[PDB]
Amino acid sequence: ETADLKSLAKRIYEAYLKNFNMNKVKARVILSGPPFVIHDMETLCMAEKTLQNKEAEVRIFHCCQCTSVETVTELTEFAKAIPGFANLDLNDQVTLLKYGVYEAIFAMLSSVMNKDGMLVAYGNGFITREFLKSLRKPFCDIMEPKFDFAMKFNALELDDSDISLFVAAIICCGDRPGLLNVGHIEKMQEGIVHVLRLHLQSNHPDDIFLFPKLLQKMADLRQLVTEHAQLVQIIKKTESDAALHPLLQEIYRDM
Ligand SMILES: COc1ccc(N2C(=O)[C@@H](Cc3cccc(OCCc4nc(-c5ccccc5)oc4C)c3)[C@H]2C(=O)O)cc1
Repeated sequence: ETADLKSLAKRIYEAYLKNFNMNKVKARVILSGPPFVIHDMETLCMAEKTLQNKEAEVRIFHCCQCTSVETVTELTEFAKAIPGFANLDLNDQVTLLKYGVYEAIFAMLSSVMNKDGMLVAYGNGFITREFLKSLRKPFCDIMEPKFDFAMKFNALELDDSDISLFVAAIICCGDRPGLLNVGHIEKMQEGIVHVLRLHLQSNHPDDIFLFPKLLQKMADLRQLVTEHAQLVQIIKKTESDAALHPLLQEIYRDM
């Protein structure tokens, strides 16, 4: 009710600090304050050697899967630390994760993105937005909409404490399909959402409607992920050399 709100937020923020190697503050330091730039095929090959016979498109997106698999592993550890998450039924734990991970992945991805490109290889590399756009279809259509989301998400000027509470709220959506105990999850989300609002009002006193603007972003992420999943399916089925990591196969499966 105030001490309990500090306690909920503390545990979430700390689980974020603990579990995510890359975060907004670290990313903004590196994108400022120097990362190897990938802006063409020569620089790509240079980075691959330092940071297969397959197409350039195939290699880039093979490496992405390694990054996303690490993030899904990190988000899982973060979820287990959200107060209440671990007392959930087991079917609900994996359901919340299956549906929540990519929404949370793309919200957090924004921290490493600017209008010109994004960090790769733990912030040791920077891959250009224009190089990504120069890939042949459908590979050039993968990242562009995430840059588009990210430019608008980054304009909200969130920091890591905001983001941590946001991500916990994404993970605890009571409206995931197949959920068995929606009432307990919904009680979890309400506290997170309530402390997020209060945190946003004190942290950002000049952005009146930051709370609702950020909630609109959940709907945008949900849309961004449904579209990404469709595109992953399409590439998987049309583009032979596009294997999918076995952890990702099951996430995408019943989406
Ligand atoms: C079967 O077909 C496909 C097609 C596409 C994908 N995926 C995505 O797209 C990934 C989405 C994703 C998730 C997390 C980080 C990402 O971006 C991290 C930046 C980044 N790092 C590199 C990179 C370059 C050179 C060398 C090292 C890293 O490139 C990029 C764009 C991207 C992955 C996914 O859906 O999990 C999966 C299967």
